[PDB]
Amino acid sequence: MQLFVRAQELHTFEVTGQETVAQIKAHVASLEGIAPEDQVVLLAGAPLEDEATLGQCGVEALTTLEVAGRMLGG
Repeated sequence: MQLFVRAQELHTFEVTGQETVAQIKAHVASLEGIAPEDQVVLLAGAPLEDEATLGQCGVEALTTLEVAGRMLGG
């Protein structure tokens, strides 16, 4: 299950399907050296919930999710 995640740099990710949005954040956060707390994932613009999986979001492969800075934490 290979899909694209558009950060400041475009990256590609092979995901488990039961991959959470928090895991998507963690993957791209490790690449960019940033915090998964300092970002949110948008399915074609739609704000995906951290604890929800890609299956629960209803997103498949060959899709482009985008990372925006709308978060920090507390």
